[PDB]
Amino acid sequence: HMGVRIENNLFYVESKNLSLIIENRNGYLLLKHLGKTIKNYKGSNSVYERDHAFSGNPTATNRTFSLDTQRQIFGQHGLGDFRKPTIQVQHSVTEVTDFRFVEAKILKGQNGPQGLPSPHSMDDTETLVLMLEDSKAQLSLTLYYTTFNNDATIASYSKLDNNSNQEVVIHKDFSFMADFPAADYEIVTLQGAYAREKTVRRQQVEQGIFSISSNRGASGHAQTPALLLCEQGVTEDAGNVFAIQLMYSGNFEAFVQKNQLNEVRVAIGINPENFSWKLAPEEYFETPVALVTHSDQGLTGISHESQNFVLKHIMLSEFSKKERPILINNWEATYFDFQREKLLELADEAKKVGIELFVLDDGWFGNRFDDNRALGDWVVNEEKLGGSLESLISAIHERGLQFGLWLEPEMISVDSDLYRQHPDWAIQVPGYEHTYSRNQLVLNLANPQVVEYLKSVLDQLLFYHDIDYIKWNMNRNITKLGNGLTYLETQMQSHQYMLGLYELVSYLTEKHSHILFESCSGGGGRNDLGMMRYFPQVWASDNTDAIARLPIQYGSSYLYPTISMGAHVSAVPNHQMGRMTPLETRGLVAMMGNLGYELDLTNLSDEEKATIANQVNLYKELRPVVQLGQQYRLINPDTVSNEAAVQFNYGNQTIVTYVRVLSVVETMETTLKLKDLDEEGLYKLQENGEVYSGAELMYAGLTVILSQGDFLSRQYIFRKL
Amino acid sequence: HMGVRIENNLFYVESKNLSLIIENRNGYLLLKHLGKTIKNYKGSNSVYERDHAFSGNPTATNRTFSLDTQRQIFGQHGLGDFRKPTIQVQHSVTEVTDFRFVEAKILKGQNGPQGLPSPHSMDDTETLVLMLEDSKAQLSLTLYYTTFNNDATIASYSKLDNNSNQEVVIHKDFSFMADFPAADYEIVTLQGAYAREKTVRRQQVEQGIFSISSNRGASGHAQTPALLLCEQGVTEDAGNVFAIQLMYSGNFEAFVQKNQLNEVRVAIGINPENFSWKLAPEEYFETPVALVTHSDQGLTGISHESQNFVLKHIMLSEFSKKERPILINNWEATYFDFQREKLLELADEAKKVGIELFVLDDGWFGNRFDDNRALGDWVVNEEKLGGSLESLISAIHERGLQFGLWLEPEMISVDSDLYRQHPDWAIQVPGYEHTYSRNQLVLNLANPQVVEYLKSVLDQLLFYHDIDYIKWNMNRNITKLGNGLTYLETQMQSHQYMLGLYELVSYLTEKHSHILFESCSGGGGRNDLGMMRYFPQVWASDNTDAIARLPIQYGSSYLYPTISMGAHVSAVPNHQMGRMTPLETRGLVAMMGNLGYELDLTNLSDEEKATIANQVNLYKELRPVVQLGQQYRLINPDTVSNEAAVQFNYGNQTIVTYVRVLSVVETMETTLKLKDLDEEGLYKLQENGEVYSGAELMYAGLTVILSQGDFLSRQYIFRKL
Amino acid sequence: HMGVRIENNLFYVESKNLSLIIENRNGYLLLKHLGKTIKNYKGSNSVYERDHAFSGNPTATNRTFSLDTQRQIFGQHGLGDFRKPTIQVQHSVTEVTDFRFVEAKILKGQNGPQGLPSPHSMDDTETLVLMLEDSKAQLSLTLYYTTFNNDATIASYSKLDNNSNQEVVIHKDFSFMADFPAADYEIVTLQGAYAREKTVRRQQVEQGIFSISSNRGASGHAQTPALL
Amino acid sequence: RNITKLGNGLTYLETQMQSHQYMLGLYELVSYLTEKHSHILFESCSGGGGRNDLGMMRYFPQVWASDNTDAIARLPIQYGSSYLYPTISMGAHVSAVPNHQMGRMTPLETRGLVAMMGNLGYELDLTNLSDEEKATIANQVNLYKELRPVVQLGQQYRLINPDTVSNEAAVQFNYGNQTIVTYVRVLSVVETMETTLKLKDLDEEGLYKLQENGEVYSGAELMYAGLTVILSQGDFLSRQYIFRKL
Ligand SMILES: OC[C@H]1O[C@H](OC[C@H]2O[C@H](O[C@]3(CO)O[C@H](CO)[C@@H](O)[C@@H]3O)[C@H](O)[C@@H](O)[C@@H]2O)[C@H](O)[C@@H](O)[C@H]1O
Ligand SMILES: OC[C@H]1O[C@H](OC[C@H]2O[C@H](O[C@]3(CO)O[C@H](CO)[C@@H](O)[C@@H]3O)[C@H](O)[C@@H](O)[C@@H]2O)[C@H](O)[C@@H](O)[C@H]1O
Ligand SMILES: OC[C@H]1O[C@H](OC[C@H]2O[C@H](O[C@]3(CO)O[C@H](CO)[C@@H](O)[C@@H]3O)[C@H](O)[C@@H](O)[C@@H]2O)[C@H](O)[C@@H](O)[C@H]1O
Repeated sequence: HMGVRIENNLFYVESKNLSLIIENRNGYLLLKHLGKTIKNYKGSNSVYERDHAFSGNPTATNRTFSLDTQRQIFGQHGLGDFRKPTIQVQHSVTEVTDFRFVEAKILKGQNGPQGLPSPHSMDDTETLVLMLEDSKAQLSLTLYYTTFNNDATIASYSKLDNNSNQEVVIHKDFSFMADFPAADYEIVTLQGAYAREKTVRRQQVEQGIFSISSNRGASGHAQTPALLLCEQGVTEDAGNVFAIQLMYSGNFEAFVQKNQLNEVRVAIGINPENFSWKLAPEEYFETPVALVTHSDQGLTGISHESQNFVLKHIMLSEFSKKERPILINNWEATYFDFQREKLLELADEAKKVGIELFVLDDGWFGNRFDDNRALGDWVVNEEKLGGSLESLISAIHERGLQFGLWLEPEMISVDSDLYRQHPDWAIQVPGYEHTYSRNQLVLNLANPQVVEYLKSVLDQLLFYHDIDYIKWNMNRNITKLGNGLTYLETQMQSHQYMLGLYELVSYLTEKHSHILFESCSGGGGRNDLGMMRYFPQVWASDNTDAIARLPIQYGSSYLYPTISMGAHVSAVPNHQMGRMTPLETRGLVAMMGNLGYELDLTNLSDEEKATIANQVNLYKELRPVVQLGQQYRLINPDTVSNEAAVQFNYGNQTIVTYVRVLSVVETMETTLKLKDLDEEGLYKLQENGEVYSGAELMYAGLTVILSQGDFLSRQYIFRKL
Repeated sequence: HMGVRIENNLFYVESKNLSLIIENRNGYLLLKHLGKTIKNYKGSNSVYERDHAFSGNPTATNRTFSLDTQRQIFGQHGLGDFRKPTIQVQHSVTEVTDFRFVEAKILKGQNGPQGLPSPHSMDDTETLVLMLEDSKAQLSLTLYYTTFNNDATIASYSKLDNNSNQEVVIHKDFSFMADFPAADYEIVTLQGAYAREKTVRRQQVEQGIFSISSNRGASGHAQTPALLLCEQGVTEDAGNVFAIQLMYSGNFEAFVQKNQLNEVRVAIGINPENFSWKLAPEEYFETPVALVTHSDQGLTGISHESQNFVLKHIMLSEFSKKERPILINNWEATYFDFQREKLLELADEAKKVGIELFVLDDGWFGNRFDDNRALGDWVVNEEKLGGSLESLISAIHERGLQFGLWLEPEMISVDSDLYRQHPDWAIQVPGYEHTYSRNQLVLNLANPQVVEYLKSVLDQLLFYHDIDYIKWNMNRNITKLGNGLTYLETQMQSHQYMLGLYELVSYLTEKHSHILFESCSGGGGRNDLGMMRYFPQVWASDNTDAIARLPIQYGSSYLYPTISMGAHVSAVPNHQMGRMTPLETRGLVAMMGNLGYELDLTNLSDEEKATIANQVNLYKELRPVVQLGQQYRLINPDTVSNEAAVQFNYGNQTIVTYVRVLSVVETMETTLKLKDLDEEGLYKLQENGEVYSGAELMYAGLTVILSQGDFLSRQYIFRKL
Repeated sequence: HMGVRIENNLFYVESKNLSLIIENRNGYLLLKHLGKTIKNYKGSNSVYERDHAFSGNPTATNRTFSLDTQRQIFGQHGLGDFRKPTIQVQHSVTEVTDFRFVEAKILKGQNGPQGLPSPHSMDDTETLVLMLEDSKAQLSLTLYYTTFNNDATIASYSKLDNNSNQEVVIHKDFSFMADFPAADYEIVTLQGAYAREKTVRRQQVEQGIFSISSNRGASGHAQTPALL
Repeated sequence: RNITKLGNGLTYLETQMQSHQYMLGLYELVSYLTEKHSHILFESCSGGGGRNDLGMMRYFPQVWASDNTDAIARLPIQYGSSYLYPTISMGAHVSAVPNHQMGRMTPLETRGLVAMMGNLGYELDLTNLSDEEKATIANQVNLYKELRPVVQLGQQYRLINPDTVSNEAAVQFNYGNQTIVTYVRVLSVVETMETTLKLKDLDEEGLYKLQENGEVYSGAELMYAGLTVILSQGDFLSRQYIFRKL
């Protein structure tokens, strides 16, 4: 039985196979258990209350009760707990608060912070509402924990109300925190860099503080809003994992602190850096939604739990189970140098190879002949497109292709009519020169006039044109914060920017819900669950190299479903890596993602065209298995591995893709075992027609054979009889 | 379905959840699969046949078939395979053989090598019989693989027949071998030293050869006949483990070889060192029984599989499920300095504290007043015992105690009547001085007159005395091999010694099957599955320190059931470690084994006597849980751990023992989670009366509380309601 | 030879067997070398200036110069460097500063911050004085680096002057910072607890941020002000 | 204790300044008193080592390294406390048994040798000791009066580090013609070969006379062959080697 229960001084938040059990101890909230379901909890793992030196107390005479030593669900500074705090509010002459539990209620169904991306499909949910007050400061803090009946995830956020008659300032306000008992732990995060997105990192939890954070105003290429606290020795197949993640796309922090007693705190939320929030009397602030997800089935267990929750409760219902079109994108194909003739020729060739959607990338607007001007000027360049966009779209439609279009709405070039008309719309500091990045500036989406302008321009574009797909790029990070009328308003503008972005994209995606929107940020610069609430796919990386894509895809699909993960077959030598790879390998690697194409089809040989047509035919078959099926990592492409292998199961279909990076010699063949088959099931391998029992494939495995050479790949295709 | 199947050129050896599948390829036997059950095996994991440089071939024209690269079940040298061989026979001018498969048959039921310890309770077994011949050398080699219907174990041994009319000499003859596919592996072994027996060692498999071996003529304190080849990253709870073990108590070797292709060979058997075996025409040689055991449930999985197989098919049925008596042994209590008065006083005190069995240790025979004489002279010292042994036994019986007695039959002192009468009965080399060890010599049990003498003397002792228990010690290793009439006979004497030992102990244990025989060798110097066939318990270590016993018990029960594992509460400061430990801890540590007592009860305070009486009462309750229940390691006492914890489940009873070695300060309490309970089960903790669900105990766990101090312990006792 | 030297656009801070060599590049201060003595430094280990994606620039047309990628001796936020900053001052509506090197001087002998514990026996020392200004905010930041003739140690601190006619607020102001070239590193710290003081901890440097800190108003039992 | 409840400012900003201003106040106070009374030896303390840093060591030339006075628990504490700070700073006291923090019996000899790797004092009720324990202490004091310059003024060399896995600690001090080495074993071991302990930073050709046996060893022998370290059976045993360079 799942949902929320209040039983004496215990609160039980009960999702599928995951419980959070909280005790009200005289107004203090104690984390008793987070993990697998326990009913009738007695307290076997209660903290032993001891006099711990230099750990102080709320009363004079009791040295054994200390907030420095109790396991909690939110952290304050100044009351004796010296671990990193997750709520800190300035009021009058202090930033000490003492929030005490006052009242609990339970909600059913849809529930979340206003103006921030939050779970959908919430009919079968309950939400625990923990109302806390600081009587002296006349502030309220309300904690929300929501259950899910179909996933081992709990969602959380808080609301802070100013009930005083002075201005108060929020300095810290995270979305989730948990104190875990002293034990050995490891952590997994996804970091990396541009063209190396979502690099999977694993390390031992050590005394002190480890953190990942973005202060770039976007979540960023080099860190994802996720932190996995793992049982020592976790594998792909076994051990406990708790994943904490944030549905937010701006500045964030995730941290793990191991204190002086070996206790462990984890939290995620809005980054304290670049953040303060003024609340006038009666005003309130709600945090973005955090998620805590659990598996006892190792890292593959947590992947599945996280992917399922995303598919069911984050990604738009309209698209979460809808096969995505195989596209052609002209970007690497032509860059800025194109016109109508070239576009339709490319469309002609895309149609012949069975591609479904044609995306017109950067360069169609203003005087955008390079990347040094025109952002902000969303006016069709009818000269370059050889007539109206409407006439181009009709042409593409008449050739049997859906039509897609690139935008970068959050940006403005100095050399643009927009900047000439409104220079104050850029993020900037009075009396400081701009900082430039790809020779462009960022629009101040904390300015409601900016948001209004973009809603108008884009609504016009989408209503007057028959566009099937949008690619929403964002190609620099935020510098020179100084647009506020006060310092405090500047401190608010980075979060207000996000609120502005979310108002904009929720509006357009809702008002044009037939359109498939793909998010982008020089690839995976903002590939997080805030964006995935509105954009059901994402351009995973500007790196389109088949081999460099291996670790990128590993990380990009670690917590997010494969269906989200844009992957394109591109030209050789590869533009980022300067590398030759087989077209077969480029194909098989992209087919582990959401397949498209990004190269000049008009310049290929007859043979290369035929190969591509075969790849398209193959993927039309594999697409449901890849996009709708269950993913199993078999060999992980890490820093030392020479191999990658990923399996997908979907009903009677099982496929396995294998890639070897460097050629080897006098090295015995790898044995590759499949996972999650029926032992007694019979599996017919397409290439040789041989029928193998599931037990054979899982416990004996495939001897993997390759010729001599770098970057070779193969695929095994099975049908269960 | 289990047993043996022959299907075209495949042989299937099918135990419970474990299969060995062998292919006959033109007379060569190939290991196709060893692991979880596969029916209808097709060969997904077949070796890819390739020209591998410097890997030669049985025919000129086919460079892709090589015994250097095929996975096999026995290894020869000289035919192109350069991995370590497991059969090597000298005949005429060569030690090249080429055994080729000729015929297979299947046996049902009881089956094993003559004169060597082998599995019992074999009604539900089948044995694959693979008959091989070398036509040129006129030798036969027959391989036996036996299934078990109730355990994931396969047993193996071989028989080598000389069908030629010349003498041949066996140089190498192992009992089991398997070639495993290139992959990452770790190995676990039990090594250590005297007073540090069965130290659990784990390491990475590396290119080259790793081995453990004894050349001491006994398996030895410092290595056990076991090797566990483990999946990379195996835990207590998860991953594949293959344990290979040997039912032999003499010289052995276990090895893992990683060859030039990354392939892995493992084998166990009689050590080539100190071994050669002459076969005259018509003569044959059978190897000791090896076992291969499998679990996919980590190291606890393999512990359970190994323990269960030992309990059901090795340890004597008469004792395998029989609670063992709590004993007093006088050895540490008095050493050699005792007489009748002291013995009966000790018996009186043992009776008052509820002890069940009184063991008279070394010093009762010949003129054994120290350890410098009298071994070999098994004549009762009626002066020291204050009358006949019969009169002592009656006295002990009348006090309500069973009676036990120490022997060391395999040994002879220079200063003895035995040595004065038969100096040639000692193992020795003509013209070399003795090598001494504890100032004694080893009897040559390869001499049938020695075996006859010991059968006679011991049969007399056991038939004319009402003895309930025997402790069979053996206190040195074998030096100065030179008793043969030829070099070859000397090379045979170490194995013949074992054959002599096994003839002796199988005879006496069978003829006096009511007696509980406990094996001993300065503690755990010969604690192997050869001995455990006849001796259902073993003195695990001369080290009786509660704390030093932690790693010893960990290893001693790793593959062997707890019931086998002698453990005694002894005096402080401890005689081996020079350490004070709490009597409570000595008690709780010994109670994780087969409990007895070894200290001078007559010299204890009234309080210490009362404590012991309480310990005895407690263990009378715990005994079935400990001896008959299922063992779960919760915290392992290794080189870095500061803790040990072991759980036992038996029906409605669950107990957990926890020990902390060094006192800690400002360190959060350990959280100890129980295993293998019913989630919905209700578990009443004896000490506080609180009722916890199995889910709570398994997923939240116990906060473990201790006072300040070294070597503290506690026990949790649960009853399932 | 030890002490401080100014040579064209290089500053050399030279203690016994330890040098800090700083380059003034158009007002930006670059850490060229920290480690064993080098005279006549040419720049073998200079940063290669490359267009690094999402690493922005103080001018529109030069994408290869970025404070996100240059090795520095103090860190600001808002000018394109996104690494953790060590100076951050609120003034008017912003906490963006842009301190630019203006002038260097050299002191001899005793020198240190007023009211804070600082080295003694300083007769054989020299101190590099790097005067930085943010003309817009009308703030000065002055960096001090002091040599020792008998020890491989350099001492550092800074002075921040408000030359504006409004109140300003310092939010961050660390005492030393160094950017080290990509390589494998380990760190040693002294942590522990009450009754377990100064426990020696060693670990691998990993992507992300590791920190020890006290917010107890004393340095504390569980962390020492040291990082190796 | 540590600081809680910050709110003494007339404004929020002044509260935000009070923690640093507190330190400025502390330093004004201690610089004043230590300067005005510079003959006095001031030892800093904070429930032991709660504030053992180089700010304090500017004014307080020694520090109470830890409230933990257990000889064995002191091993990792001293390792860290002298890692970057000189031994002379590092207060260490021989205390009573069972130890008040650890609840542990340790030999008085070991308590002595461990404290003598620091700045030695005593912290137990001397009036309640046996005649024998008093005599031992008098011998320890006599010994340290000799060792004090070597320990406090000499060069420290860690030979075996007491970490989480080590069962041993060993620290050497060189001072002119004097070299001492202290060795401690935590848990008793059995059937384990003796440790070989090599000394550091000696003259290869120098001749080193070991006090306990009178044997003369070259520096090369002590550095490259090393001492076989012998102990009886038992926990928390220690010994000291004392050398004079001839
Ligand atoms: O402008 C369209 C483009 O926007 C995003 O990528 C921006 C990316 O462009 C630049 O690099 C090149 C072309 O000069 O583009 C590819 C990467 O796609 C590179 O191999 C090549 O250097 C800039 O140099 C980068 O700073 C910048 O990140 C979007 O992600 C692309 O898909 C495309 O739509
Ligand atoms: O002789 C009876 C004795 O035999 C086995 O142990 C032999 C063991 O005895 C010696 O050591 C002492 C007594 O001198 O006995 C204990 C160990 O039990 C030691 O603490 C003490 O040194 C020899 O020194 C050893 O070489 C020898 O191994 C048997 O295992 C004992 O249970 C006991 O029956
Ligand atoms: O008050 C004098 C004391 O101050 C510092 O230590 C304070 C220490 O005292 C308490 O603990 C006890 C006595 O009750 O003292 C020893 C430690 O010295 C402990 O074994 C025992 O529990 C408090 O319980 C602690 O919170 C507190 O830290 C100073 O460091 C001492 O040298 C001494 O001067």
